[PDB]
Amino acid sequence: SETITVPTPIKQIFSDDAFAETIKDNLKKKSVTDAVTQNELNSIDQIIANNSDIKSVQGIQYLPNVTKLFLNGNKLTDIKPLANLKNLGWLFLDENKVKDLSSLKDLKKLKSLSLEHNGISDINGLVHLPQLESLYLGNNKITDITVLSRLTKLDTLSLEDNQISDIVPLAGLTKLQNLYLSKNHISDLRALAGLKNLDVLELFSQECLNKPINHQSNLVVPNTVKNTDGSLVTPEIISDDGDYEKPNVKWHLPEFTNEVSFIFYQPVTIGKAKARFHGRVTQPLKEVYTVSYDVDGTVIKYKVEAGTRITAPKPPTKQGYVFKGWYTEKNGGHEWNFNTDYMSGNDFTLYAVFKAE
Repeated sequence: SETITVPTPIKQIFSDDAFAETIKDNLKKKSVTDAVTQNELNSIDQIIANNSDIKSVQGIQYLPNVTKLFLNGNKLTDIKPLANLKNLGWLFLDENKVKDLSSLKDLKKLKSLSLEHNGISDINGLVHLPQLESLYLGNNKITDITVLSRLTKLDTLSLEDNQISDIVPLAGLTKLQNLYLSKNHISDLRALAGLKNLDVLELFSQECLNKPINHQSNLVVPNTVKNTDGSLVTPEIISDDGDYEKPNVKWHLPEFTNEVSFIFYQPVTIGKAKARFHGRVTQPLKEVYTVSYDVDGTVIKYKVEAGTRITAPKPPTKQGYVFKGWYTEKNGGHEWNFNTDYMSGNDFTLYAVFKAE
């Protein structure tokens, strides 16, 4: 059960020493040894216990009327004791390690939820809280916010300092008024174009990472940074002395380098909200050269990354002759060993050598 029928010492119900002291102070008792009644436990509407070294709230099940719980900055990992607090409307759990959200499933009066700095990546359990009005998820490990398209009553939402690139799930959340998206992986603002009720919008310090491409002396990278109307954002500064020739960023790279980048900056206005959309696009580069195989003057070419293993060709054949291997010159040089001789740091040709039977 989750009710007491006799006066019971606080510390017998609340075994975490810090949380027992919290309840002692809440009920204005002298000591955690003091006995309390269910009537007294029924009177608790709000608990404030931030920065209190609490490891477990076991015992809170006995507080059926609690509507507000402030537990930022503790050592919590499990919220199963909250599962049947059906009147909970405010739940603040910043700076804990609460990742299992299954026990929120039946908290259908919850309107404000805060879970910043909890190491969270999976937020699919929030599908059970479509009535949420304020949601704070800053400083986590989130990439997939698909579930938020169902949280259509949100007017206040923080997702800052995560790893999000796809914000299309926010496109239909027209009640949004305060929206915090700085320090993500956002390069494309089209999803925000229909958010007419914004008053506070933050979009600074995005970090966007392209898939690697091969280095070239005359490198061309498409600009992929898009404003709310789809137009391309002009770069603010380009690495390695490159330049912009819309829609492409271009570089002259005579020597290999394993990365180039550019920074963008765009003042944005969405409804009433003004923001600075800004960040960096990083382009990793692979060092790739070509091995050419020459059989009696006919050549086929393969691209291979420097310092990696080359796969041998099909052995050539020539009637009246025996193939003797691939050599570094047509009439001289030395034989290539594909298991030990990895790809050189430059283009080169190997030549088939034959011997008469």
